[PDB]
Order: sequence, then structure tokens, then C-alpha cells
Amino acid sequence: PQTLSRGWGDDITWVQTYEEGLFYAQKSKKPLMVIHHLEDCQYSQALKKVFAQNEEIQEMAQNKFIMLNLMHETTDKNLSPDGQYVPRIMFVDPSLTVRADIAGRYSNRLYTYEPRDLPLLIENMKKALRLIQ
Repeated sequence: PQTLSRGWGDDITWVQTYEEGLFYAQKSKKPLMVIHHLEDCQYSQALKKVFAQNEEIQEMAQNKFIMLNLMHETTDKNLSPDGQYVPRIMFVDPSLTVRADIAGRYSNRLYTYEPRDLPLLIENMKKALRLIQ
């Protein structure tokens, strides 16, 4: 039974599409969080299990971000500037500009996170909340 949350947080109100995400991001002046993943990916499964259950992450996701998760690539090459690996978490500023400066610990997989990177993902969500202005 297909859900929109796909394990990333059932109490988040997820948008369905990138264009919807951008529409609400700009109107509500909130960043958009785009989580790219696959269901048959162990690393995607492990990350979403800890993401779903993290209180601080869930409060930000619910109240400070527009939230989207996808298992197929969008039409925007700016959301995959160093490849289409997953899991891949990109932030988009309300100005519609992708925050390519908000990156995880791996230099050749800049937008991936593993479970041990939760403190860094939390800090990067906060970085995304400090809007381009």
C-alpha cells in the first residue's frame, strides 16, 4: 500500500512533487528538503529508520520545512550535481536556489548521509534555515 512518507515520518505532511515543493517553499518562506532514496537500498532503509524516530529532525521537518521524498529523479540537474546516488538529501532555499553548499561528510558523495551522520544532518537542516538572506 503506497504511502507518501515511505518510512521517513508518518506525521510529516509531505508534498507529492518538486513543483509543489517549490510553490510552498517560496510562499511560506521555508526551505524545501528533497530526500532521494530507493526501497531496495539498505543504506536508504537504515537512514530513514533513524530519521523517522529522531525528535529534533521531525519537529523541524513538520514545522520549518517543506518536505518531499522521491524514488525517481526530478527534471532538475541542480538536485544531482555530483551524481544520482541514494540516499541523497538536498536543500532548496525559498528563493528557489539549490543549496549545493549544504553537504555531508563525503567529498565525492556530498549529499549522502549514513546513520552516524545524524548530528551533521541536524546541523545542515539548521544551515538551510539560515536563508540565503
